[PDB]
Amino acid sequence: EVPLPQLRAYTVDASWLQPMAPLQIADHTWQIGTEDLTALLVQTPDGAVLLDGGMPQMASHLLDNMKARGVTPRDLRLILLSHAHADHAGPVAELKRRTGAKVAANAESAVLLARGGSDDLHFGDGITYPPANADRIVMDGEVITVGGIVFTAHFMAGHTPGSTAWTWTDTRNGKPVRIAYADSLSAPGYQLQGNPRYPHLIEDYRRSFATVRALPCDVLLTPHPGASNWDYAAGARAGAKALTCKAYADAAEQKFDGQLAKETAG
Amino acid sequence: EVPLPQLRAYTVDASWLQPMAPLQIADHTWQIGTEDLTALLVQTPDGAVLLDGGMPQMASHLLDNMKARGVTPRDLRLILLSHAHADHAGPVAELKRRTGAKVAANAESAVLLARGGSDDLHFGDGITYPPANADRIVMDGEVITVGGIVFTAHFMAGHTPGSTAWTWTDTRNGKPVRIAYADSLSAPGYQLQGNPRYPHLIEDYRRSFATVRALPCDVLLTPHPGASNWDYAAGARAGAKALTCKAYADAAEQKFDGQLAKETAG
Amino acid sequence: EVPLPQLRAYTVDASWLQPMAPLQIADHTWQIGTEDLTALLVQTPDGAVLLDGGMPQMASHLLDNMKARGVTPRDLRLILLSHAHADHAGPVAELKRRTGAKVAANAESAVLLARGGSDDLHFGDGITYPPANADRIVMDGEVITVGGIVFTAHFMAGHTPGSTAWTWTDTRNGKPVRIAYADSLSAPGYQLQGNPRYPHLIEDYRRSFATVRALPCDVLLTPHPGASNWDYAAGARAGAKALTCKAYADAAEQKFDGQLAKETAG
Amino acid sequence: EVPLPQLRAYTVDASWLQPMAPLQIADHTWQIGTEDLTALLVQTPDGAVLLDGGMPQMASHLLDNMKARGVTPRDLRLILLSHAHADHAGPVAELKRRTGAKVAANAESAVLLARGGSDDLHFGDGITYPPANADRIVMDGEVITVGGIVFTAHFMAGHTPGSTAWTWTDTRNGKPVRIAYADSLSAPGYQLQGNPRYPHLIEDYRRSFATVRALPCDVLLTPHPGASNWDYAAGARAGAKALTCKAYADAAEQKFDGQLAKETAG
Ligand SMILES: C[C@@H]1[C@H]([C@H](C(=O)O)[C@@H](C)O)N=C(C(=O)O)[C@H]1SC1CN(C2=NCCS2)C1
Ligand SMILES: C[C@@H]1[C@H]([C@H](C(=O)O)[C@@H](C)O)N=C(C(=O)O)[C@H]1SC1CN(C2=NCCS2)C1
Ligand SMILES: C[C@@H]1[C@H]([C@H](C(=O)O)[C@@H](C)O)N=C(C(=O)O)[C@H]1SC1CN(C2=NCCS2)C1
Ligand SMILES: C[C@@H]1[C@H]([C@H](C(=O)O)[C@@H](C)O)N=C(C(=O)O)[C@H]1SC1CN(C2=NCCS2)C1
Ligand SMILES: [Zn+2]
Ligand SMILES: [Zn+2]
Ligand SMILES: [Zn+2]
Ligand SMILES: [Zn+2]
Ligand SMILES: [Zn+2]
Ligand SMILES: [Zn+2]
Ligand SMILES: [Zn+2]
Ligand SMILES: [Zn+2]
Repeated sequence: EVPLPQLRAYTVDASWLQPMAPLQIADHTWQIGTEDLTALLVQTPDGAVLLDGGMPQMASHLLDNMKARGVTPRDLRLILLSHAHADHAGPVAELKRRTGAKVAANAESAVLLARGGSDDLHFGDGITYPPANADRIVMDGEVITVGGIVFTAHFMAGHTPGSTAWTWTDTRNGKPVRIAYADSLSAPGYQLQGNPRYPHLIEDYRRSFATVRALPCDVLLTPHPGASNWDYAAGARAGAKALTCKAYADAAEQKFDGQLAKETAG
Repeated sequence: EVPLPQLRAYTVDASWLQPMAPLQIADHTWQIGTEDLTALLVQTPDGAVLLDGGMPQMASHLLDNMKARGVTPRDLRLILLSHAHADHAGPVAELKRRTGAKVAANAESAVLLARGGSDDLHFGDGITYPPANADRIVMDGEVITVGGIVFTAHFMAGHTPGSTAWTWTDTRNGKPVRIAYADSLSAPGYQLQGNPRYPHLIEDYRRSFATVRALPCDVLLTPHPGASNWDYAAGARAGAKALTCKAYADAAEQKFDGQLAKETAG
Repeated sequence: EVPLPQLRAYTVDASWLQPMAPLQIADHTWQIGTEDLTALLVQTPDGAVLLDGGMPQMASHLLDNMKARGVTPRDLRLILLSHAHADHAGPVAELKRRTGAKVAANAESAVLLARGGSDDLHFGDGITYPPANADRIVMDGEVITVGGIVFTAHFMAGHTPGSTAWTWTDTRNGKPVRIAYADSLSAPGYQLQGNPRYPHLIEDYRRSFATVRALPCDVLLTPHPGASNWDYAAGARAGAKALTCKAYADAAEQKFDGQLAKETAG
Repeated sequence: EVPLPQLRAYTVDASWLQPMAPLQIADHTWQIGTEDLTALLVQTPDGAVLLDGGMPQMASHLLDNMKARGVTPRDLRLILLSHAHADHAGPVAELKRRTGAKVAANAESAVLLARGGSDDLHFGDGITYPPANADRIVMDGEVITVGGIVFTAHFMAGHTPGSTAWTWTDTRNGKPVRIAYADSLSAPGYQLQGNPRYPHLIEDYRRSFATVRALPCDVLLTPHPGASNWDYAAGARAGAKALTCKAYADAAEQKFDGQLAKETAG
């Protein structure tokens, strides 16, 4: 006779958990996560910003890389998120306990973060992480300024209701670089059509493709580097093959249209 | 020499606080609030739904009117909201403590409700009420069903980010009546253009006028009855002069355009 | 070269997950959990109370057993907890989404429940579950009444800060039965002396042994049945060997004193 | 005919709202609130701590006084509280939005703070303020260290369940000064005996008198300065008449015994 199943751990490809040393993207912007998960540190004369943290077990590695960059825990002022799933917001709660960092996020992301990814529209309770509270709620198009770096929120609902692209301007070789950190546009295993928990899912994705296509975007980065053709392990060539925001949006839309057609058939 | 000012109470016109007996709108739908604030009770064989509660001091009156209708505290199953300002969601926290009711709301409304209306985009902390937590988060177009009455959420952001119209079909004289409880479309004292806390405010209002115009709408009701030309004190004629949803949206848009032109001049 | 470790699932002995049919304890009190985790249903003419839910994956089984007892989801009015660890409060969030149930708990338990067991004083983030909010905060000695069954909270901090014994009087063979659901008194792997996160841990445990010893206690039940010598699989003899509250407190204190002496040596 | 009453503002004696310039208590400790409400700034080489903020309208004044002391908003690292009523925790939410400050509090205080003082055990919803979330939960006797100043929490439940005395050691004229910031011990209009929302109220107060009596206490300060015979407007003599912790506890207990005897008679 038969017990209920044991809880299943959220396991991921090893490369998503492979620590790397900081990789510079522009004068004040560094990739400090793992080989296959983005976590961006932006260092300013007035403290540091982190965009995403990756998986829940990455907190100590992130703090190690911050220290290597000259950022102590007090100096971390702000955490921003692409979306509040466990592989991107995983260590946010712990980072808040261990640093000076406060979280800014939109209402949708704040609600999902506050329940630790539980009651997900598509995953249920299958992929959870430690819950965290947001200190500031942002609206679409709102700006946050740290040490003179101006971050702009661009809502791009679909992958989660609260999915956000964050843009800012850094410098490189003397010139401005408009960086776009665009969120995921995948729909992994999602019911797209007639989903009772997300009735306008398709319309939202279509609007989000258009938003991403139009972002100020000299350099695109994504939560999974492979989605934008980054290879964080390739050193001086890590970004050489990166997609434009236009190409990223177009590729995501073509994949999405294929998934819709497969869903209608299946 | 000069102390800081005393806190100012949120005071309103007396008619907003004038209790009235239940006024029937359709076979299962009643106005149970005050003369000038809507609070709608929908009674089903499987429990009751409340849409809005009015001001914070209205909890006991609402419970009195529910009892008069045959609804005990256990029978109240669900509270829905137009928007989470103090004159519409005021008594929600107390109603939850005193009844079986759970709250369903969108993420924006849930966040504002959870802070008791504090840190409002336009009012700051000037108009607060007891905070309450939402038990269910709804997405645009999602349905909630109680005792066979199907309520549909239609997001109409503007007055607050989380403003929602709720629609359902009741019956009257043997025939279906498509009831639309459309939220406020006012912008009282708001900075409309270039508002850093709400950069897309104007676009959202314009989309919301179009949403309201298109609602299924045999009978329109609004949080302030006068906004839809209801007179709750007029008895058998209370709804005689009510606007259509199309006329309500058109009047709100004309007022909004006037306010924009005045803001540009002022 | 070496990736960070994968997340580890919270796995438990199979018997903790082995469904059982409802086992009657007294006229209105039933064990409805698994062979080795207590979840008590108390059925009243005015709805049902659940004390604990067990592991997170037990929600559907609990609802199955409630249905077998004549308790539909609307009829479940109240969830009470021994303490907010994953093997006792695991399915509370899901039960709230799927039933009419509201949670009453003390402040300590509410705070831990709201973070899903994360940032535990002793376990860190190693044993988490879906977070849930409390609808009512109770103080020590406060009573909650459902359908004429009066439940009294007796704080017994130690195993967690918010650990609580719940007592009530049922009937059996015509006579009153004072039931005591006393919380765990274990300290599994805990640093007892000089713990910076719990400086008064030892004093709290000692006071809690005295509280448990003095409870009104014709029948003792515990979150792990074996702690009170219950065998839920033994049918008509399931409770035959149960400890008194006095014996349970004495055995817990002797174990605790042994652990203290081992900690001093180790 | 008769409308429901208007909401009543929480108004206080003018002296509670009378700004004062910073008054030094010891080498790193300053009173920066108003004439009749304590708000203590402790400045360290590693940032500043605030103990209490006073009334909700005091945020800007507090920030003015911090700036005068050389403390910018980024430098404020920690807010601690005596208890979470509106005249002591009033501006905490706003201070969090406007500074780097994180809140540490016990579970009881965190729960009350998170509901903005609503559903108070004795005041109901009559005295509310903007809700705020705690970033760290502290246990009795736990220490928090900022820039080498060690703050110790001493729970003294009664006035609120979460009432806390905070102690630390500063210096003055070359010598250590053990400062005790002991919470209120009043019971204003409280039902003391047989209170269903606080059954152990009397026992808690009695234990709290003993806690206060025993604190390390070269200098006592209290949330209302008059309770410890401080006169913040008396300049160089402001603290001359201050009570010892022993005298404060004794006076509070004598008042409490008188109130008990009056309650029995009334
Ligand atoms: C299932 C993935 C995971 C998931 C989530 O967050 O939804 C978490 C909960 O496991 N993250 C994803 C995302 O898009 O963020 C999805 S798609 C994945 C990334 N892929 C690539 N293929 C080639 C270049 S990268 C496929
Ligand atoms: C200032 C109003 C108030 C406010 C809010 O909620 O914003 C609360 C916080 O005081 N509620 C309003 C709403 O639109 O809901 C606004 S407009 C008011 C209703 N009016 C009518 N004129 C004629 C027919 S009704 C003017
Ligand atoms: C490690 C156990 C577990 C743990 C917790 O809640 O702390 C969760 C997080 O895995 N639950 C326990 C409790 O006391 O509740 C502890 S002790 C366990 C019960 N035991 C018995 N031995 C014989 C008769 S029963 C040993
Ligand atoms: C009613 C007071 C107020 C109240 C609270 O916090 O309970 C808030 C909500 O208005 N604060 C108090 C406290 O003890 O903190 C109580 S007693 C007050 C202070 N008194 C003195 N008399 C002489 C020297 S000071 C009488
Ligand atoms: Zn995702
Ligand atoms: Zn992902
Ligand atoms: Zn409003
Ligand atoms: Zn209004
Ligand atoms: Zn436990
Ligand atoms: Zn256990
Ligand atoms: Zn007080
Ligand atoms: Zn006070």
